[PDB]
Amino acid sequence: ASDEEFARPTGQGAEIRDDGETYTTVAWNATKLTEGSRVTDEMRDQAMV
Amino acid sequence: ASDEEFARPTGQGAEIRDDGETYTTVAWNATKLTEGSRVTDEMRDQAMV
Ligand SMILES: [Mg+2]
Ligand SMILES: [Mg+2]
Ligand SMILES: [Mg+2]
Repeated sequence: ASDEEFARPTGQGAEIRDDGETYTTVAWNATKLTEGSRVTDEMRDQAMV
Repeated sequence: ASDEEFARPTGQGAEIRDDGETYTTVAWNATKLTEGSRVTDEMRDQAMV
């Protein structure tokens, strides 16, 4: 969203004027982070941990 | 079928190699064994047996 502004000093019976929210955007591009580990079956079985 | 073999001493994490059951045949080829005998009608009549 656009930064906040201030409402306007207005006469009685006078038109309420427009200062609408103007918009922009920021892009995301999510990078894949990966880590693996390999263990032998013998190691997986024998570990105390 | 092929003969039994001995399983292979292997490292950990190493590929288990293929030595699958292997097959052959022995082909039979049945050979016609034949035997003939001929006798005349006079021989057949005159013989005691
Ligand atoms: Mg007007
Ligand atoms: Mg403005
Ligand atoms: Mg073999």
